[PDB]
Amino acid sequence: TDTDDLLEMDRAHFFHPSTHLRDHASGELPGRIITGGKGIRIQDSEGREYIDAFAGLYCVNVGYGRTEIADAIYEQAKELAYYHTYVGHSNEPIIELSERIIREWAPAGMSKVYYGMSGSDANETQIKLVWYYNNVLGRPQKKKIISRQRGYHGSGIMTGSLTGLPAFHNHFDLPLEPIRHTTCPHYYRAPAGMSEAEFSRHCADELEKMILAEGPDTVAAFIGEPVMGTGGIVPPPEGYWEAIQAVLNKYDILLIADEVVCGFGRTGSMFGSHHYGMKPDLITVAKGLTSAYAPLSGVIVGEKVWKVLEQGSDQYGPIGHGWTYSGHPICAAAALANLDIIERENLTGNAADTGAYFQQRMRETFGDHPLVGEVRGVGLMAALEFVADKDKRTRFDPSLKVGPRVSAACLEDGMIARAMPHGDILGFAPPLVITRAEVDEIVDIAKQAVDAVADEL
Amino acid sequence: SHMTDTDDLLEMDRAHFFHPSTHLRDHASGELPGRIITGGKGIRIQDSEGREYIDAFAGLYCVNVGYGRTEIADAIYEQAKELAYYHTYVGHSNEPIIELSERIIREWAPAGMSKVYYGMSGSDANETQIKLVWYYNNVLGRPQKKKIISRQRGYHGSGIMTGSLTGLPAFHNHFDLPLEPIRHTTCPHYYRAPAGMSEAEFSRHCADELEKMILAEGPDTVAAFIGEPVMGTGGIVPPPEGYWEAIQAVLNKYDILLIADEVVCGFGRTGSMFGSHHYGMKPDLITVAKGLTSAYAPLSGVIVGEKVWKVLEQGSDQYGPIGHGWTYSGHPICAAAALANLDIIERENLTGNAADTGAYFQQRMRETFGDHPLVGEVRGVGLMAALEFVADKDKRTRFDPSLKVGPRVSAACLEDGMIARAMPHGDILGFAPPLVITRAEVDEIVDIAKQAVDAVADEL
Ligand SMILES: *Cc1c(COP(=O)(O)O)cnc(C)c1O
Ligand SMILES: *Cc1c(COP(=O)(O)O)cnc(C)c1O
Repeated sequence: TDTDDLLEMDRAHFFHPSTHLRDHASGELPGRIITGGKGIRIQDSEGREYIDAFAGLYCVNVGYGRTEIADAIYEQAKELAYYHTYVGHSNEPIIELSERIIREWAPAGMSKVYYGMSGSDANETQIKLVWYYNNVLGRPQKKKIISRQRGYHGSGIMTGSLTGLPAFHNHFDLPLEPIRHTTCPHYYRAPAGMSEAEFSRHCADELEKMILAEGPDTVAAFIGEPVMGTGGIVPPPEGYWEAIQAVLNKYDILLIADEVVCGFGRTGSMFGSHHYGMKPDLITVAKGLTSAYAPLSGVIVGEKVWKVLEQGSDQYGPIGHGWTYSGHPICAAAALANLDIIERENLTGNAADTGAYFQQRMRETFGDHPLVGEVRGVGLMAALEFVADKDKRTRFDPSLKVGPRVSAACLEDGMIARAMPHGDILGFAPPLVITRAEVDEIVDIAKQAVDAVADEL
Repeated sequence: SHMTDTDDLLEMDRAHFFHPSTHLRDHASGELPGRIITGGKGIRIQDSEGREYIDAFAGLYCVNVGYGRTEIADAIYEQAKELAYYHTYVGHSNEPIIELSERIIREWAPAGMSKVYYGMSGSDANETQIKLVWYYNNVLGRPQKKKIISRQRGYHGSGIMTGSLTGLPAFHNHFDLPLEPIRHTTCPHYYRAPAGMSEAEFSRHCADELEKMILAEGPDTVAAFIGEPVMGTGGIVPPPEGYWEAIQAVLNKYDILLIADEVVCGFGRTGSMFGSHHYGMKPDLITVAKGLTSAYAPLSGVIVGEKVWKVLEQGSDQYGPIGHGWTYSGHPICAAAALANLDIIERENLTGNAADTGAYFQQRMRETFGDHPLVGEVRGVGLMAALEFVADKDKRTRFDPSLKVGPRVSAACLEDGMIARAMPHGDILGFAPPLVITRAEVDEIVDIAKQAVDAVADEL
C-alpha cells in the first residue's frame, strides 16, 4: 500500500519530535500519517477517522480545513512570500497584525509585538529582553528567572531550563543557571489538610522564601502559564495570581505570562491573563495565534519594558536580536484570517459557554469515578487524573501505564485525548468550534475508556 | 491586487511593531523611516510607493529561486487546503515531510547522513544541535565532554546559546553572552591573517591554535566544533586553501564532533549542493534553513550523520523517548514549500547556475575592483561575494568606524536601485543574489557597485 511505502521512507529518514527513536526506526512503534481534516475531525492515510479532542497540540483552535485561511496564505504567498523586517523594513500583514494584537486582543498597557515562529523562540527572546532590560538599568546582577515545577515553556536549552518537566532536562544537562523552579500550583497535590486559600498562601510564601534565599536584587523575572498546559491542564488555586503578583511587586520582579496555550480564547476570555486578573509585563503567544495554520510566535512587550528598550537603543544602538523569518508575511496573513474567524464566530464566547458545559459534564460523569482522583479544567481545557487510592491520592506504579492505556482505549473508539506526561492524566483541549453535542460524544467515549481500564485494574 | 496607504501603515508600524535588528527609539519616533516591501519577481522587489530594487542579497541569503514563484504559492495552497497542520510527535507524520526527508538524505546531503529533524529557524536548528551533542555525550557516559568551539566572526543565530556560538559582539553585548561552555577559536579570514603567511600556512596556523585550545581545555571536555563552510554574516569569507582538511584532522585526533552550519551554503549557493561538498568537509551534524524553502515558508533542518544517529538510538534504549520537540516540527505547509523549492532548484539546475554565473560574478568583481584604491580585498565563491574597504591598501589599515564607509557604499547602491548589505563589524559590501541570477544581471549589479564605490571614494 501507499501508506506502507511512506511509512518505510519515514522510518529510514525522518527524526520525529518526542518519539522513541529506536522503536520508531525499527517499526516496533508503528507510525501514523495524517492526511486531512474538517472541524474537529481528522483522517489518516488509510481513511480512518478520529475526533481530535486535543486540537493537534492545543493549537488548531478554529478547527481543521479552513479554506478561508488557506486562501489568505495563498494570496500573500503570490504577492510576497517573504522579505526581512530588519532595519525598519516591513510588510502589510505584519503591521496590520501588530495593531490588532495590541488594540483588540492584548491586555491594556501592552505596547509592541516581536515575532518568531515558536513558543520556544518567543520565550528565548523574553529571557534576552529581561537581561538586556536589567543591563540598560545598571543592574547586572538582577538576572535570575523563576519558573515553576510542571511548567512548560519550550524545548530549547534556556527554554527547556524554564520548563519544569524532567523529560526536557534529563540527559541534556538542564536546567542551566540562572533558572529556578518554585512550587507547582496544583491544589490536588497540596500539602495535606490545606484549603485552597491556604495553598495559595503557601505558594506565595515559598516564592518569597526563594527570593530571600537568592537575594531579591538578583531575581529578574517570574514566568508562568495562567493555566498549566503540558504539565497537566492545571488551573491555578483560588487567589493564586493575586498572591503571587503582590510578592513580585514587593521585590520589583517582572511577570512573564506564557499565553502560548491560553492566548486567543481557550479559557473563555481573550487571554488567560484576562481570565485570572494577571498584569504581566511581558507576554508570550503562539499556537492559537494562527490556529497552527502557519508557524508564528509573539512577544508582547508592556509599556514599562518598552521604555527601557528605547532607552537602551539610545545608549547602545540597534538591538542585536533578529530571526531571518521574524514577521514572515505568509505567517502574518494566516494570523489575520485566523483572528477574523475567531472574532466573527465568537469562539471566545463559545469557549466560555460550551466550555462551562464541558466542565460541568466532566464533573458529573467522573467526579465520583473510583479511578479518578481529580476532574479539573477551565473553558475548553480539561483533565482527569487517575489514582490508585482516592483517599490518600496515591499514584499508580508508572509501569502500569494507566494514563497511556486510557488514551489508547479512547483512540480505539475513534477519539484523540492525550496521556499527559509525568503522571496518569487524560487531557482534553478540543478546537474552540466544538459544540455541546460534540462534548457529549467526547465525554461518553472517555467514560467507556476509563471504565474499561478500571476493570482491567 | 490593492494599493497600499503607505503613510498610515508606517504610522501603525512605528506604534506597534518591534522589528528585529532595528534602532528601537529612532524607528518608533520616525527618525529612521521605515520601508514596506509589497511585491517581487525574479531578482527584483518593490516597495509600497512602487519603487523597484535589484535585490543582490536575496532577502537575507535566502530567496534563492527568486521572488514571485507562483509554483511555490500553488504548492503551499494545495497543502494548506488539504491539511495545514498536524503534529509529528510520537511517530505521527504527514506526506510532504516524509517525502522531503527522503529527498534531503538521498539526493542532497553528503554521504553518511541518516535522518532529518525539523524546526523553523537556523537558530532553533543550532539549538537542537547543542542539545543533541550533550545528549550524545551523556549516552556515552562522558558527562564532562560538553564544550562547543565556535569561531570569531561566525554566525549561528540570535538566541542565548546560539548567540553565544555566534562570534560577533552585537549578539553578545548587554545580553551577558557568550555563556559557558562555548569557546571561540581563530577567525578563518586570510586577509587579516598574520603578515607574510601563505594561505596554506595560515590554515596550519588555525589548526594549531585549535589544537592549543583543545589541550588547554582538556580534550575530554570538548564535545564539538561548529563552523560555516564559508562565513556569511561575518563578512562573506571563504576559508583559506587547505583549511577544512587541517581542521578535520585535529577534530578526529581528539574525538570532537563537527557541526557544519549550512544555513547559507545549503542547497546550491557555492555551486555545490552544500558547502560541505564544495570544501570536502565530513560533518557529523548539519544545520540547514534559508535556501531549504527559499524563504517561502519558515523551515529549518538538523541532518544527523550515521555516527550520531546510532548513539541516539542507543540513547532511546537507555532513556526512552527523546525529550525534544517543537509544536510546529515537520509543519505540512512548510514541508510542501520546501518540496516545490527543491523541484525548481533541480529542474532549472540552479546549483550549476551558481557555479557558472558565480564564477563569472567572481571574475567580474576582480576585474572591476581588484585594483580599486578603496578596496582592500575582493573575495567570494559561487554566488556570494564581498568587497572589503580599507584606508591604506599596503598596510590593510581599517577606516575609523565613525566614517561608516561600508554603510555609505551600501546607501549609494540603494540610491541607484540595488540592495547590497553593509556587513556588520567592518567596512564590507556583501552580495548574495538569488541563484537564478543571469550574467546580464551580474553586469548590472557590478556596474551599480562600481559607481557607488567610486562615489564614496571621491568623498574621502
Ligand atoms: C506548546 C508550548 C510552548 C512551546 O511552543 P513551541 O511552538 O512548541 O516551541 C511554550 N509555552 C507553552 C505554555 C506551550 O504550551
Ligand atoms: C541566518 C543564519 C542562522 C540563523 O538563522 P535564523 O533563521 O535567522 O534563526 C544560523 N546560521 C547561519 C550561518 C546563518 O546565516
